[PDB]
Amino acid sequence: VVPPRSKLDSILSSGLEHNIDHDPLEVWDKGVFLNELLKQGIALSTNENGTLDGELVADEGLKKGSYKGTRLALTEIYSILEDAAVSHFDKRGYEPIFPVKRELDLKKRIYQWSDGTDGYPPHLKVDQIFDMQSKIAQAVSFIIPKDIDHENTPYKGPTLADVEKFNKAQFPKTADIMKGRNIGEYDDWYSDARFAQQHFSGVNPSTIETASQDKIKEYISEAQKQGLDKVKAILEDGKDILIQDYSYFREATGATNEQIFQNTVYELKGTTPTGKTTSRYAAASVVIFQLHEDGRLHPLAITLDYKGSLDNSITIFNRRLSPDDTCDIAEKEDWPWRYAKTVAQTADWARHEVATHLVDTHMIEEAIIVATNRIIPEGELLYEILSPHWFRTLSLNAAARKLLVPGVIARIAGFGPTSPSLDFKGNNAFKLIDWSYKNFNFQDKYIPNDLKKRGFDIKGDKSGKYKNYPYANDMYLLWGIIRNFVKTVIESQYTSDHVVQKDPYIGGWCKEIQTNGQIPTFPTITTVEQLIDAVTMCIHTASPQHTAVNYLQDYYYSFVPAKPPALCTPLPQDLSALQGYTEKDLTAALPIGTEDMKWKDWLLAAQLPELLSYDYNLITYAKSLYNVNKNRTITENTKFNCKTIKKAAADFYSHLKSAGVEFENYSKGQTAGTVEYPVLQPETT
Amino acid sequence: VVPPRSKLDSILSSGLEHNIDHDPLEVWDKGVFLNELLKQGIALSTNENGTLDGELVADEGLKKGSYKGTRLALTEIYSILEDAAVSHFDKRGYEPIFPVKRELDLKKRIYQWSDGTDGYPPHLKVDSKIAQAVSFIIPKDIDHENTPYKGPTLADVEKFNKAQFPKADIMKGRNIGEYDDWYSDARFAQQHFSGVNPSTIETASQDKIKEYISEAQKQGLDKVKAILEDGKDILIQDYSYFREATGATNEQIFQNTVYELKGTTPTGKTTSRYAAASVVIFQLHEDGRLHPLAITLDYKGSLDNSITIFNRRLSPDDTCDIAEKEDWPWRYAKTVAQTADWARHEVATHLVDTHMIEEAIIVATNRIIPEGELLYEILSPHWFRTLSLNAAARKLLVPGVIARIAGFGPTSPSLDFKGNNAFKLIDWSYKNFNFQDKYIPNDLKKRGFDIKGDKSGKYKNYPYANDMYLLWGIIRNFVKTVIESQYTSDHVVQKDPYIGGWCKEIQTNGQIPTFPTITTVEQLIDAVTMCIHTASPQHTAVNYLQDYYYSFVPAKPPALCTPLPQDLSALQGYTEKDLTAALPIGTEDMKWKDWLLAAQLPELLSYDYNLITYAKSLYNVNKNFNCKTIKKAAADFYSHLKSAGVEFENYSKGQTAGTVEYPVLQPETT
Ligand SMILES: [Fe+2]
Ligand SMILES: [Fe+2]
Repeated sequence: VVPPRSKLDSILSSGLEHNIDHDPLEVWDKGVFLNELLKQGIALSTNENGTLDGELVADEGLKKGSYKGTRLALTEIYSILEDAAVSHFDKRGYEPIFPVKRELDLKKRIYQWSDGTDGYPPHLKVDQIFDMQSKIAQAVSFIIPKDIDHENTPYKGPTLADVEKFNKAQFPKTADIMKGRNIGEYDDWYSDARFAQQHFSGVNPSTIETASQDKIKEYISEAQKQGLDKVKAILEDGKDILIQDYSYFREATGATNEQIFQNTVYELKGTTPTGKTTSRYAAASVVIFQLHEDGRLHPLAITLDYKGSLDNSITIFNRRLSPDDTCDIAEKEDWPWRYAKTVAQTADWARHEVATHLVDTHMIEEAIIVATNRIIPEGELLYEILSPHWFRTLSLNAAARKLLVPGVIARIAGFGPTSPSLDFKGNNAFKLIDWSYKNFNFQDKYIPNDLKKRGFDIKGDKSGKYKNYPYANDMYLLWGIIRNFVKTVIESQYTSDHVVQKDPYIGGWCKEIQTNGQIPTFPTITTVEQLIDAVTMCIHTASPQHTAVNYLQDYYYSFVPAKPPALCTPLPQDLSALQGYTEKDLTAALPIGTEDMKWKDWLLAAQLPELLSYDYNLITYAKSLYNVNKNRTITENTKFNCKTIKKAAADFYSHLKSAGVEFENYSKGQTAGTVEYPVLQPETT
Repeated sequence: VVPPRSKLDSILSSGLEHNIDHDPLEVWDKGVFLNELLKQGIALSTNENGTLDGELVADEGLKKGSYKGTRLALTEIYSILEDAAVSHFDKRGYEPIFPVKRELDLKKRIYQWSDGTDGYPPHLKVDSKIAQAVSFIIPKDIDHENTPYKGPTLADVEKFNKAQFPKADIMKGRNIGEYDDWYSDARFAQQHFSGVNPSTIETASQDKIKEYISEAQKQGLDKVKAILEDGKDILIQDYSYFREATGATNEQIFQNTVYELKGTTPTGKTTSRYAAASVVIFQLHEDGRLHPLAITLDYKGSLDNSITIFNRRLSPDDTCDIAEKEDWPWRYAKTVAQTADWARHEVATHLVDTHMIEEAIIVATNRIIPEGELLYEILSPHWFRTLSLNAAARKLLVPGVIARIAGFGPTSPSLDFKGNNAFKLIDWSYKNFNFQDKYIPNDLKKRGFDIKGDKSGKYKNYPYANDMYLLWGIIRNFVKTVIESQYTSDHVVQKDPYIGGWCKEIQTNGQIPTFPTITTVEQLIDAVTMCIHTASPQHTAVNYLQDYYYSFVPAKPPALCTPLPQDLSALQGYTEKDLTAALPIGTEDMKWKDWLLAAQLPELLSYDYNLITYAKSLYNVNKNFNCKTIKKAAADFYSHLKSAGVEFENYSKGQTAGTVEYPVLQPETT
């Protein structure tokens, strides 16, 4: 044997065999991170008596850092803030960690309504770090250095081919797989096909709708003005013309048809503006599509920024009038049209992250959670069936309110008017949240109601023209299966409309949600059918809908050029300027290169999806419900038969597994080359 | 095309395609679990004020359940308790979640010393019924069908054990029962070198060898007497100290009388478990194979007053017309020795030597060294959320699990924690820990192992020792580079405002007088190396394969379910049925509970925590004392760790063929 002392001497005395620079950081050692935040004064300061003095120790943020180090630092500080929220929510009795018996009367005192003066729709009143009265956003701004190393970054470029090459080289390996890649895996990520497909199977699949006759007539007139006879004939024919309408952004912000969307970002030295500014731009875009009989959604027209009418706007029409159409200009080299698609993507980033995700799943659900906790006692069937879908939701939403919206979304959006905003009330991101919350319709977003209102005959169509809409096909199935389970459970106790109407809690529950919760579209439940649909909607909102709009966040956003949050240059002044656009015009509009603080925009655009990500599923739920109701004797509860709950859970489990097979078929049944849709695989939701 | 409405109608209207009973529960939906605990009154009760009234809602625990459902419920409630501890430790400022600047004077007020009236060595003063909550999750009775303890034979539990295996990564989800010859002399002895307690075996003193020479003379075993007289590499695992540790006389037996409770009230029904202050004598052969020669079941002052059995097999290669499998007296002896190692491992090697020793140093560090200091910055990352987990362990693991399945008693539950022999064993182990003697180089030398310089290959089956010599040397090198960046001479140490008080705080309030009076750079480096060793690789070494070595209970049970044999004569008559009665096998004598808790303990002690992640993190912050030196130290440490990782593999593969793997220190394991 060569003895241990010789193996030790040989390792210490020889040159290094392993170069640490060739081994990128994947995880922060949590203890080293906490020490470094403290060393850099990115920490709460205290008086001698051990209380917080409301300040941070540091006057200014980090001088210097790396892309990878900052990205990981942002995830780490967010996950720390989420841990702090859980701890505070435990301390305050909002979400106890160890189970505690609380009479309803105690819960009415614990769970209060916020008053709206924080700029948010009504949520849990939050009264350690959560003990003060928006400085937590200053701590995050300090983690983003003044400047970073631009070498071997995803934004460096300086060309699109350069960022594409870098993007591909970062993929691991040789549903699980899809998560750790992005749409840039496709060389034709920019294509009409993959652009339009996102409106059916991307992170925002539930807002595309049938174009009204009024809208089609606007686009008929605009095509007449541009002398485009072919596209005018397609619209006049009017065969399955669809719209993604983002024109409401102006109504939502109180912006006039003369005002442009601009975010003027002020560089800060601590709290003090340096005078250096960065401008980002948004657009209330409109996309017109045609759904072909073969199932392929084709984009026909994009209005960059809809300003009251098409007469007062810039509308470009696709050179290609069907999916297979050709012309002497390749899709890759059609820069005016690629610019238009990129603008429409910025619009969908806003609608997705603010409305479809934050409002429609988190803030709507929080009102219902608070209302439920205040009105329905913990012993009740209604509480037992809803509450498991709400585990640690209130604490995560508190973290999101303090950091995500003001610190990230308000920064990379192009609505402004300024970042940081001195007040919430001038800030267009907050107005968009307010408007989206006020204009959410709880019953219209019941899956069967939603699909019909948006003009999709998913129920009965046998043409196969919805084969590229797996969100809709999967959701029709999944809703029906969740409703079946809710039906079996609810009817165990609620044997007639009379039992609903005489219920001590349901009446007050609906009123609490409608008034204090400010969801007047929540039903006044007087029937078993209404009770089933409301409960189905709550479970849908909490689990599969949230999964659908969140699971592939990283896939669709992390390669920023495919779906940027905002434009880095002004819109073209008129249609003439747009038609002259080249590769350089689209590149300048994207956060590519080492100028104009664009590294920060790329970092935060790629980071947001990560912050919203990193057995929380219906199968685990079903097995768990089955298990406790196998263990229950029949005497225990008298309002419902727990053997029926056991039966419902067994049924639900099997129905979910069966549906999982169909979700696969609907994904594989898409037209050749279409991106996979594995987001609802039952042990995913 | 067949539309969605038809696929929905077809799934709802058809018989179920999937039977949920054929899909075992692996994860609790956390919300359903919390609701069910609340429904069963397994929850804290409150006054109108919203305050805790100190009681649980439920007066009695669950009536009925399954082995698998209870096991999963125990892990789930423990992980909840750990979350609650983190939340409390955040609330009280003990371990803030969000970073906060605290002046030293504030920290002296936050971090106080416990006074020992809780029965524990000195620890953090925190500011019970939480133990009653866990006892309620264990039902009064369970379903015995398709359980690992049912048996009723050893072959039956062996068959069940093997069938439950799934599919370093692999080793985790299996156990020593994967080997048909788990009971063998080879795999028994090997655990003293590469099991969960590899750091207590030692060179046998001349006095001890002379006792065993005399006992072999009494039994007329000429061959074994000649081997001992020759005295070539005779090693000892000595557990005789259990009597000194508990104040037990040589006339008293170790017994745990377990009282059946209806809520809190004894029914009068009891179950007995038995422990033994065993001694194992081994010979290390030149080829590296550790061979067990003799086991004293329970050492009671002398061998004259004890029961000592000597192996029929005098070398590893020996064959007797009685196969190892059918040598029930010897298999019984090995099983008794295993109970002794369970206690020494879980109490001393794990709980005291890594957690409680470390906690004193953490408290002392927080009270004396300000957060700005290099000493605080180098130590504190290795202590992330340790204080909260230790509090959970003090409230639940020791009184509720370890004191229940151990055979020391005198009774479970104990009204008086100071009168409980498990707590006396903790106290004794803490008082007799030698901080400087457990420096790896000091430890190997004191226990009589020439790991440093040996070229015979006789330590090829001691990968813990070989790996640790390397790893200690590498950690020390990193600590050296970092410490010397500020501590440029002994003078800078001696003039340090904090180090003097730090040492005194640990020695007095911390009750670790073996902690050095640090007046030199070399002493400072070794102390800091020891803290990092204790926090990371030593802890990993004694904890990582806990499940592998304990979860198949017959291979290493926590206690005996029957009394020891009366005398050597009785022991030599033992059969398969005698060993089986001693193990928690079958549906009688509450043995299902012992198996459940024995297999559960390792799991509860398991719920990128490594030196590679640490090194890369330190390197990265020091890309932006001379902090370029810290960057250099971290780069060096990273590379040295990777290089060592290759050697750890070689030392594992270099073991005599068929020896169990040792992947416990693979640098992204630590
Ligand atoms: Fe979310
Ligand atoms: Fe441990």
